Amino acid sequence: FETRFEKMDNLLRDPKSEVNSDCLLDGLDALVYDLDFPALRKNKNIDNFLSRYKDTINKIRDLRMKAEDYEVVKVIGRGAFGEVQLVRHKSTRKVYAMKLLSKFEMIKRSDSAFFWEERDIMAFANSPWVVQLFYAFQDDRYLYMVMEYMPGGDLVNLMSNYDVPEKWARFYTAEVVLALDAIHSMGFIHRDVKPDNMLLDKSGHLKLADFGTCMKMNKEGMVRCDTAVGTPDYISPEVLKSQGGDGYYGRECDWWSVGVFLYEMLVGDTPFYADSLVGTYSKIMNHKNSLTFPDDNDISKEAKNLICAFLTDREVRLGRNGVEEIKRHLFFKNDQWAWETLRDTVAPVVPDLSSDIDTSNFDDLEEDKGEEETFPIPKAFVGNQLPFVGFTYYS
Amino acid sequence: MSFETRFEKMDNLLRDPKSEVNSDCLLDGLDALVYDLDFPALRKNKNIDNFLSRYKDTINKIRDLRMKAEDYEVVKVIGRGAFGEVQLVRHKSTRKVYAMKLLSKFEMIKRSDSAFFWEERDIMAFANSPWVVQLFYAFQDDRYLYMVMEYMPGGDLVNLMSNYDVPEKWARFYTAEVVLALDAIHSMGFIHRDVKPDNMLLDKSGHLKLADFGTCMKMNKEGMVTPDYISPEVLKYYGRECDWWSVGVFLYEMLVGDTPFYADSLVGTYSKIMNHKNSLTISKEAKNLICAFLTDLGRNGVEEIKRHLFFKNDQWAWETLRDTVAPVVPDLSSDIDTSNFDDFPIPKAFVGNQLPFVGFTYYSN
Ligand SMILES: CN(C)[C@H]1CCc2nc(NC(=O)c3cccc([C@H]4CCCN4C(=O)Nc4cccc(C#N)c4)c3)sc2C1
Ligand SMILES: CN(C)[C@H]1CCc2nc(NC(=O)c3cccc([C@H]4CCCN4C(=O)Nc4cccc(C#N)c4)c3)sc2C1
Repeated sequence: FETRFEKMDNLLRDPKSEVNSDCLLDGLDALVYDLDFPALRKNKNIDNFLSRYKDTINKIRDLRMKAEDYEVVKVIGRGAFGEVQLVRHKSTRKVYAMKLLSKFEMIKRSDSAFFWEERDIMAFANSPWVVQLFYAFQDDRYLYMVMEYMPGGDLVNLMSNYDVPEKWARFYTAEVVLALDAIHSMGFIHRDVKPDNMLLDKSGHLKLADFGTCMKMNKEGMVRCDTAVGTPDYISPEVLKSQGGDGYYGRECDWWSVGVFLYEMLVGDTPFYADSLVGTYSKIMNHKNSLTFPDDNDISKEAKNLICAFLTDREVRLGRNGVEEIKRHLFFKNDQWAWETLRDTVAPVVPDLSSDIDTSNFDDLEEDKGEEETFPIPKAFVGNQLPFVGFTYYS
Repeated sequence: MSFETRFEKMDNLLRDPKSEVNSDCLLDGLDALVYDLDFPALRKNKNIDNFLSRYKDTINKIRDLRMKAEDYEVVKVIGRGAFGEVQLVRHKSTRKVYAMKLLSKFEMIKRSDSAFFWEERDIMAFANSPWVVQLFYAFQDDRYLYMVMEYMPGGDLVNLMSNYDVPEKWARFYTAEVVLALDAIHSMGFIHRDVKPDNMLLDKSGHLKLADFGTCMKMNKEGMVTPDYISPEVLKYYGRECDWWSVGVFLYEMLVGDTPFYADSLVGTYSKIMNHKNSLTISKEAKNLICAFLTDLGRNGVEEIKRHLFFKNDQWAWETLRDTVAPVVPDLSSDIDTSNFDDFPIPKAFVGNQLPFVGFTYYSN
């Protein structure tokens, strides 16, 4: 009684806990979803449980956060397992960006663990470099992530809408460096650094948005991965080389992607662009001969040096000896801003916003996903809702 | 509905001890899920393996933290029922003395009885009456259901009737205490259906308290719902009047020594109850009350029972009856005195044997 009890109360209250109040309700909720089928109901035990808990769980479902509580303005983005839509909470009238993740497409493949790091990072980062997660909830079909809306859009949109000069390229590269260092200080390697993940707020300042590929570093700041992760153009040779045996890499791989970002910002095209996706693979592996710069150059000596310093073999890459090695590069030596007060200074592009639901910085995309597949009626207990138990979070 | 009213209502649902979805009941679900899924055949499923790898360790941590059978030192077995036993226990940490009731989950699953304990749990835990044996803690493991209740050192009325030739002065007291005790159960919206001296327990003071509530049933619309105390209407819909029949059966056995329908053959008893007009064979008002309950009294209310000439006495009053001196006050030497007490298969697929027990865990305060 005195020896142990105090610890149990903390485990139920703690937001970082795996067995807190909201996570335990997820278990009861998942159990009802996975058992309520005629074939399964034949079992006296399964029928005994559902007859006692179906009515109260339906009462729970109505009380706790649901997709119905949010009014969808428009679809602003789309990923592999879902879509990002601009939403307004019906009661509070607060504007958010809601990320949906298809439980079907997640179960169909095997990806049912990637969201845990993303959820943890966004919800407990408390950094102006990470897109904040206010609420996380779920139903039988999706995983919902209620995050802060970034009205300035992504860097892909900025690079297509503007001929980015070196003064702007210096700002956005430095912001990415400080943003990645915040992720590194949290003990993570991003593994998917690209302009699609770099989002801008109402002020026009950078924030990292997707953390699905994030992996916790060991005591040596290293990681072991048998399967390569990222995007064909921004992938580093060491991560691209991943296979069962030699898949050993640290935080240096994220700095490669920074150089890939800087090249695309100043040139207009990705450094290892090929018309065939296999052609890109060979170009990255042969960076010693593939990395060229167009004959016409308005871009500085120090810009090409930082690009080439990042775009080298893992061992000779810049940033191997910490972030201070990057911060001290001649390319970042300017007069307009300082490393410690960079986010406090005026951004190059400040979004001209008319309303709280302004989507000018987001390109229109096909709203209809057709007809999404739903799990077939099981003949026995499969428990498709089990890998999602504990996802619900509140702030 | 809505915000923050829906959040407020949710917070109450998690804190409320009477709630089916409170903190302690939700942990039972997660705990049952681990017990029912952790098997090699079931672990083959990627989803079942994903859940177990993520929650097995923390659930083991919770099992150690939460109340368990190991926390109690068993003094001796004081009783035994169909699906378990009642044992006198001492909590290892607090050193507090209780009476612990065990209920075999295997025996409960083997038959079909997996709902009878819910009424008993609800009554004992939320009665807050000096007529009901209080339930302090309710917990469970993969094998049993545990009920940590208050110890009744005076024993049962069966032991009293065998150890004493109960006079009318004593019979008047114990019958009246049963009446007030049953009225408390009725006011809670429950029908006992098995009122017998085996269920009537006495405290350190020597005052009555109802104990076994396995046979209880919650009232429907307004007030509608093993041997020998059974009424003809139950034996073959009825109200609270069936419990009053058993009161008369108790009073007859207290004064005569034998039950009014006692038969050498158990089938003979069944026929005797149905023919109570001819089967029913030392005071005038005592016999008048036995015949009053043994009909087809208590039809309207409890006041008609209270106003009977048999209850008219000089020694006690209905409102202060439990405050007066009891006829038999137990002579107790220690806090663990027992003088008044006479001495599963590995599934090939998801069966979920722990599911009918989810929500049983309770902690008062
Ligand atoms: C292979 N395995 C191991 C896994 C590796 C990690 C991973 N991540 C996935 N992720 C997705 O399925 C997904 C769904 C919707 C949107 C987005 C992004 C990509 C397009 C925009 N976006 C995004 O998150 N935007 C966002 C985020 C935050 C705020 C705002 C705003 N305003 C916008 C991603 S699927 C998957 C498989
Ligand atoms: C057929 N169906 C529908 C169900 C009808 C209701 C029912 N009840 C059962 N009940 C049991 O299995 C059981 C287990 C242990 C003890 C006791 C009692 C019977 C002997 C004493 N006792 C008891 O509860 N004593 C008690 C209680 C409280 C405090 C103290 C003390 N001190 C002592 C009963 S099995 C069952 C089947």
